[PDB]
Amino acid sequence: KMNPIVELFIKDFTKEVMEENAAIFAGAGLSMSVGYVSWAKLLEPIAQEIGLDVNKENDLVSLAQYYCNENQGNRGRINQIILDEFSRKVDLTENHKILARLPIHTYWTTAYDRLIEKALEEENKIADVKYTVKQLATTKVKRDAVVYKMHGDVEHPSEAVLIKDDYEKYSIKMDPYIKALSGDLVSKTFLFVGFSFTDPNLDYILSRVRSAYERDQRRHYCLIKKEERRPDELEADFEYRVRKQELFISDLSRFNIKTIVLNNYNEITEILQRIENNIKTKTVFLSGSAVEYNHWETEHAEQFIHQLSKELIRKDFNIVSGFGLGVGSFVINGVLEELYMGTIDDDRLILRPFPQGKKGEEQWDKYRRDMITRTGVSIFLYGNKIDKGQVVKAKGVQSEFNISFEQNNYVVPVGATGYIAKDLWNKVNEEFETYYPGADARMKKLFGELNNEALSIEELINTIIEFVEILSN
Amino acid sequence: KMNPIVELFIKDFTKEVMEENAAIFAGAGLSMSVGYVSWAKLLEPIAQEIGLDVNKENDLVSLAQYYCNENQGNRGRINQIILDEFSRKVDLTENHKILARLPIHTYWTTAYDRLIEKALEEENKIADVKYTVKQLATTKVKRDAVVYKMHGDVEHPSEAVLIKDDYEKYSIKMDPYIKALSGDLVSKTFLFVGFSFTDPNLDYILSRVRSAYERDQRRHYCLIKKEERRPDELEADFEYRVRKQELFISDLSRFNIKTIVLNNYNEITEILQRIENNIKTKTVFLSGSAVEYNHWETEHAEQFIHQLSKELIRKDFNIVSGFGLGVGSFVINGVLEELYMGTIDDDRLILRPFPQGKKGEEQWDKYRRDMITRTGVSIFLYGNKIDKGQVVKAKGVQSEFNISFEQNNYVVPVGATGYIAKDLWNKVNEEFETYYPGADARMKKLFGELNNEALSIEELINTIIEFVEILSN
Amino acid sequence: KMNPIVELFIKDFTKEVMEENAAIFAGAGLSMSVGYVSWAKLLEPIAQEIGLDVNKENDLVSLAQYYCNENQGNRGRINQIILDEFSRKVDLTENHKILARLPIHTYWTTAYDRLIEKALEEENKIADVKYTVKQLATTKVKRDAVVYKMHGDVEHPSEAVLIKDDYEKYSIKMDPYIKALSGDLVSKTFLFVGFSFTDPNLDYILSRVRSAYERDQRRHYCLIKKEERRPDELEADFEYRVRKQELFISDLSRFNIKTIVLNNYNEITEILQRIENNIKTKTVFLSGSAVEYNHWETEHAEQFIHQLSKELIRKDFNIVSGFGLGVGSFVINGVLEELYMGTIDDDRLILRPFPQGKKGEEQWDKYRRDMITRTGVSIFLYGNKIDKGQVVKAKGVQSEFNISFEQNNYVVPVGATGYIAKDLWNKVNEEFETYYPGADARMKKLFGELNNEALSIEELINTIIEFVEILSN
Ligand SMILES: O=P1(O)OC[C@H]2O[C@@H](O[C@H]3[C@@H](O)[C@H](n4cnc5c4ncn4ccnc54)O[C@@H]3COP(=O)(O)O1)[C@H](O)[C@@H]2O
Ligand SMILES: O=P1(O)OC[C@H]2O[C@@H](O[C@H]3[C@@H](O)[C@H](n4cnc5c4ncn4ccnc54)O[C@@H]3COP(=O)(O)O1)[C@H](O)[C@@H]2O
Ligand SMILES: O=P1(O)OC[C@H]2O[C@@H](O[C@H]3[C@@H](O)[C@H](n4cnc5c4ncn4ccnc54)O[C@@H]3COP(=O)(O)O1)[C@H](O)[C@@H]2O
Repeated sequence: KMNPIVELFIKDFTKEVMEENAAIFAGAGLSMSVGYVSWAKLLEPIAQEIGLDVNKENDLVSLAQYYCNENQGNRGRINQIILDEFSRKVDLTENHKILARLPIHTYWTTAYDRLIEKALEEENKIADVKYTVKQLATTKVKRDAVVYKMHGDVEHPSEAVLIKDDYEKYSIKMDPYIKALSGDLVSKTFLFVGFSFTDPNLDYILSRVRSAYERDQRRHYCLIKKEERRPDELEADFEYRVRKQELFISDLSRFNIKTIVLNNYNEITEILQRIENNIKTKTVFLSGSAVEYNHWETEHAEQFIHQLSKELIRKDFNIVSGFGLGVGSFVINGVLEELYMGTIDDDRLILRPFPQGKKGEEQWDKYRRDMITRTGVSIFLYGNKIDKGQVVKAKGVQSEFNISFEQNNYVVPVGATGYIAKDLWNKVNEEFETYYPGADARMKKLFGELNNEALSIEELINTIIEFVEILSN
Repeated sequence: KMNPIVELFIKDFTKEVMEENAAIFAGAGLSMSVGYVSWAKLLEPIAQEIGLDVNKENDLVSLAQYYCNENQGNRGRINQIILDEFSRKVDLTENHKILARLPIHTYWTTAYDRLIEKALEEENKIADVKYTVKQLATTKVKRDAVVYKMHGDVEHPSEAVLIKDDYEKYSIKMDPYIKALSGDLVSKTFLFVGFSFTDPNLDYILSRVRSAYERDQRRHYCLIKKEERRPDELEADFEYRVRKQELFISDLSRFNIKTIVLNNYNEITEILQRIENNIKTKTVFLSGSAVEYNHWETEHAEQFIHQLSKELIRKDFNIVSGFGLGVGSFVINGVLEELYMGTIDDDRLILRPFPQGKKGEEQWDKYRRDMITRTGVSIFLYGNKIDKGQVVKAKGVQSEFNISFEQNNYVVPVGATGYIAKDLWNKVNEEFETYYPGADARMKKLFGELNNEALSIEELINTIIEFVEILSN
Repeated sequence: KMNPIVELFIKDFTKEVMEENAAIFAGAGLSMSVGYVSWAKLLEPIAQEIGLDVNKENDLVSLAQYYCNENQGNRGRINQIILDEFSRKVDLTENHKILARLPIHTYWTTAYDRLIEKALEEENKIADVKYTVKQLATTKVKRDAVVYKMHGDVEHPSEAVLIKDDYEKYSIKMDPYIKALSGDLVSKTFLFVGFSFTDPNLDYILSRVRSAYERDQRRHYCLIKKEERRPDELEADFEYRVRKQELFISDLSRFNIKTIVLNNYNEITEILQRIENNIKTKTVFLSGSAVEYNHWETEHAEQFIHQLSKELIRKDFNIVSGFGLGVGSFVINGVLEELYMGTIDDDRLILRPFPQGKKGEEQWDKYRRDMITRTGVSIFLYGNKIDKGQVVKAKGVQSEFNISFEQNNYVVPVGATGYIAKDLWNKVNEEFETYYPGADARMKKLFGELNNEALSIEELINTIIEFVEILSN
C-alpha cells in the first residue's frame, strides 16, 4: 500500500484507463533512467565553446541559441550531438514496458528517443508515430496507440525543437500539433510523467486551454518527485526549495493539473504496476470440472456456482471460462441471470469450450494458454472428472494452475470444493509467501477460510469475492 | 554448383565484398516475396476510379499521375494506401537476412518498406537510414551500413516518389541523392537485386555517369530472372519476349552493368548463400591440444603443424586459435614465418588463450563460443592432454566440435592425428550426409584420405588444404 | 597545454578521427615550409614580361591569365615553371608525417606537389592518388587513404588549375570532383590546413553546399594564423588587418566552418602531435608476470588486476597483453567481465601469447616489438617468475620496457607491485625529466603515489587510471 493520495490517484486513473479515455504525456525525464546522458552533459562542450559553463546555466534553450548565434545560425553540431546520443541502443526501462502494456491509445512526448515506440513494438502493438505535420493526415490501420513526438524525432535532428528559434516558430510551423494537443487536453485525461513543466510550448498550450475553458478545465494528473536535500545545501536552502516546489504545484493546479508528490522515481514504477494490476485482475479465469461435488449435493453446488458467477458479474468482473464439464453451464447461467435484466457483452463473458477429438487435443495446450492470458486472477473449483466410471481428480485443472502461475496470475483455489482445488489450496498454503508475498493478515485469514467446509453458500461466496477484491483493488 | 557465369560472378563479387567496396541496390522486387501485395493491385481501385484498368496499364507512374490530376493534385488516397500496405508487419525473407549478414556498408533502395532496416537491426548492426536531404548531413556513430531510401520512406508517404510530378521534381529536390548515387556508382561495385531498370531517375543517373566516364565506367552486376512461358501465351510470343529481354540486357550492358540470368527467384537466395559461405569459410578455427602426437614423433608433428599453418596463411585464410597446449605455439610459429617477410595483421591471426583459474572456467564456455563464432571452418588436430600423468583424450576439443556443429561450421577432423580428432573423424564418417550433404566424389575421397597414417607431412597438409579450399571456393 | 579553444578542437577532432570519419583539406600553404619557393616568386618573371609587378599584384590567377593572353593562350612557360619547381626533391615536414600517421582516409589538396603521397608512402600506406576524372572510376585494393588532387598534379602541368580559364572551365571539366567534394563535405568532418579560402572553386562548392543544407551544414574546422604586425606597418594598419581577419573568419562560419586562430605555424605541428598522441595513447600495453605478488596475497592481487583491467576497458582503453604467466588470465577475466554485458571486440582486447619452444624464442624479440608497437602507453605490474624453484625478477618485462622507451611510449611502472615494476619505477624516478619532460605537479604526485604500498585496490587503481588519463587526454 502507498499514500492515500496515491491510492486515490491510482483508483481514479485506473477508472480512466479502463474507459480508454486516458493519455500519457512523457517528458525527457522518463528516459533519463535508461542510460542516455543528460542534455546538460551534451551541451557542456557547446557551452564551453561560447565561453559559458553549462553547470552555471539553467536555460539550456538559450544556451543552444547563443551557440547557434555564434555560428551564424548553424545547427550541424547540435544535430550531430543529438543524433549520436539519442539514437543509441539502450534496454527499455520497466516504465516504458508497463505503459506499453496498458490500454493507452495516446502518447505525447517531448523526448526525441524512440523508447515508447520500441516498448509498443515489443508488445506486438501497432504504433502510429507522428512528428511531422504531414504525418497527421495519414492513420495506420488497426493501430493500438498514436505517439505524437511534438519536439521531433532523433532520426531527424534538424527538425528537433532545441533552440529559441524553434520555440518561437513552433506556433506557426507546428500549429496542427498545438490544435491536436489542445483537443486531447480537453477530451482526454492526461498523466504527465517525467515532465518538468518548464517547456514554453506546453505553457502556451495550457494557457490557451485555460483561457478557453475557465474553471471547467478537465482534470489531469502529474507525477513529481519531492525535493531532496543536496549534500552541500543547508537546511534553510532545502526548506526554501521545498516551499518553491509547493508554489510550483499550486500553479499547475491553476491549470487543473493535480500533482502526486513521490519520494523517489521508483514510485512511478510502483504506481504503473499497481494500475496494470488493477486493470489485469478485473478479468477472472473460472476453472474447474465436477461430476461429484465433494460434500455438497449436486443442486446445492450448482446454486453455489450460479450465485458465485452472478456476484462476480455484479462486482464488475469479466469472467473467462473453459466450459468445463459440470461447471461451465452453471457459470453461464449465473452470467445470463446477472446480464439479462439485455444482451451478452463480449467483454463480460468469454466462453472457450475445448475442441473435442484427436485434432483438438493437439492444440489444447495453446488454447488453454491463450484462454488464461486474457485473465489476471484464476479461480479453481472442484476438479473431478469421470474416466472409467469412478470419480478421478482432473488433470486439466492442474495444467491451468501451472499456466496461471507461469503468467504471474493470482490463484484462488477454493479448498472447500475439494479434489484438485483442495490439492492446489494445500500446495499454496505450503509456500504462501511464494504466491502471495507481503500478504496482510486479512488476506491470510481469507485464504485460510477458503478451505472451510462449514461455510454456507453465501459465506463462501462472500469470502471468495472479498479475497478477489483485495487482490484487485 | 551453378552455371559457370554464376560461378564467375560469385567469385568476383565475393572478392569485391571482402574488400568492403561493394554496395547493394535493392528494388521493390526484392520485397515482393515477403507478403506485400503488388503495387498494381493497390492501384487497381485507383485505376477504376479514373475509369482505367490497372491490368491494361503498364506505366503505373502515369496512372497515379492521372489519378492525382482527376483530384486537383491531391495525394491523400495514395499516401494512405502506401502507408497501410507497406507498414505492415511481415517476416523477413532469407535474402534480407543474408544481405544483412554480409559485410556490405551501402544499400540503395527504391522500396518504401523497412525490410532492409529490420534485417540490419536483427543482426545487431547499426543502420543509418537516409531518405531526406537533411539526413545526409548527419552520420550515425559506429554505423555498420548506410541505407539510402531514394524514393522515400513508408512512414512519410507524402514524400514518396510515385507520380510523374515526383520524378520531374526529383532532379531538383533530391539532387544531393543523385550526386551521392553517382559517386557510389563510380566508386563502388553495385549489385542490382529486384530492380527492373525502368525507373526514370536511375536511367537519368546512369546516363549521366555514362556521359561522364565513356568506356571507363565501373563494372556493376544485376540479377534478372529469365522470361517464363505464360499459360495463355504461344511459343512465338515467348520467343519474342526472350529476344526483347536479351536486347534489354545488352542495353543494360551499355552502362557496363553485367546481367546474370537466373532460372527462378530462389537462385538469388542460392547466390547470396554462396557468397556468404565464401566470405565466412575464409576464417579457419584451428583446434587441438597434444602431449603425445600419436604415431608421429614430437618434432615431426611440430613441423607438420608449422607448415600447415604456413600453408593456411599462404592460401589467404585467417587463423583463429585457442592457444591449446602443444598446438598453439607451433601454429603461432607458422603464422609468424608466413607473415614476417613485417607485422602481425589482426585479421590474419586471432589468438584467444583461455584464462587460467577458477574464474576463467566460469566464462570458458562463452569464450569458446565467441572464439568459434568468428570462423566458418573448424580444423581439429590430436586432442590429447595430461591429467594424472597419463595421456587422456581431451574434452575441450569435443566442446569445440559441438559448438562448431551448432553454428553450422564445416568440421575437418584429421583422423591421422588421432585421439579426439580420430573420434570426431569416425563420428563424421558414421553420418557423412548429415555433415556434408550433397558431397562430391572428390570431397568424399579427401575426407577418407584425412584418416591415412601413411601420408607424409606434405601429402597430409595438401589434402587438408584442398579439402578446406573446396569447402570455401 | 594550449588555449581552451584549441583543447576543445583537439578533443572534438580526435573523436572524429577515431571514428574514421575525418578528412584533411590541405592547401598550398601546408607545403610552403618545406622548401618550395613562393608562387609569387615563380610568377615574378612572368609578371615582368607583361609589364606588371608580382609584388603589386594580389590575384595571381588573373596575372597568369594576362600572361597567357599576351602569348595567344599558350601555357608552356607556366607549365615548365611549375614542373621545375614543384617536382624537386624536398625533405618532408613534420606535419605531413603526422598526417600520414593519423588514421585519415581522405585528403583533398589544392597543391600540385606530391608531399602527401610521399608521406603516405613512407608510412607503408597505400595511397590512391586522384587528379583525373577517369581515375575516379578505379579504386586501389587495400588502400589506406585516397588523395584528391583537385588542382592537378605536378607531373601533368598542362592540366593544373592556374589561370582564370581553368577556373571557369573547372565546373564543366572537373564536375565529378565537385560532386565528390560536396559529398565529402556533407558526409565527413574536414580540417582545413594551409588553406586561405580565396579559391573560386572552393567558394563555389561551399556556396552550393550551403544553399543545399541551410543551417544544417556539417561542422568543419580550419586552422588560420593570426595577423602579425609587419615592420613597415603602423599600429592602425595592423588593427585594421586584425579586424579584417575577424570579419573573414566570421564569414566562414556562415559556411559552418569554425576557425582556430594560431599564434604561429608551429602550432599546427603541436595540434597534430596532440591529436596523434590522443589517438595512440588510447591503447595500453599491459605487461607483467607474477608468481609471488609482493606484499599482497594471491587472491587480493588477482582481484586488483581484474578490477584494473575492468576499469581500463570502462575508460575506453584498448588493452594489448602478452598473456604473461600469472597476469594474463586475470586481465582476460577483467576484460570479459567488462565486455560480456556480448562478444569480444578485436580492438578492445588483443591477446598475443608467446610461442613456447626453441623456435618461438628465435622470433620472440620481433613478436614483442610488434606487440608493443600497437600501443602508446605501457603499464608494468610485478615482474617475477620462477626459474629454479625460487622467485626471480623477470627479464622479459625489462625488454618490454626498453622497447616501449625506444618507441617513445609512455611507461607507467607500478612500484607497489614490486620486483621489475619497482625497479623500473625507481629508474624512472631517477631521471624523471627524461621520461616525462614538462610534467605538472599532479603528474609528479601521481607517479610518486604509484609506489605506495599503503593504498588499497581501489585507490591504486584510481591512481593508475588518473595517471593514464592525464597522459592520454
Ligand atoms: O476435467 P479436466 O481434466 O480439466 C478441467 C478443465 O478443462 C476444461 O474442460 C475439460 C472437460 O470438462 C471437457 N470435456 C467435456 N466433455 C468431455 C471433455 N473432455 C473429454 N471427454 C471425453 C468424453 N467426453 C469428454 O474437455 C476439457 C478438456 O479436458 P481436460 O482438460 O482433460 O479436462 C475446463 O477449462 C476445465 O477447467
Ligand atoms: O585439452 P583440452 O581438453 O581442449 C583443448 C582445447 O582447449 C584449448 O586449450 C586448453 C588447454 O590446452 C589450456 N591449458 C594450458 N595449460 C593448461 C590448460 N588447461 C588446464 N591446465 C591445468 C594446468 N595447466 C593447464 O586450457 C585450455 C582449456 O582447457 P580444456 O578446454 O579443458 O583443454 C584450445 O582451444 C584447445 O583446442
Ligand atoms: O616473465 P618473463 O621474463 O617476462 C614477462 C613478460 O613476458 C611475457 O610472458 C612470458 C611468460 O610468462 C611466458 N611463459 C609462460 N609459461 C612459461 C613461459 N615462459 C617460459 N616457460 C618455461 C616453462 N613454462 C614457461 O613466456 C613469456 C616469455 O618469457 P619471458 O619473456 O622470459 O618471461 C609477457 O608479455 C610478460 O609481460
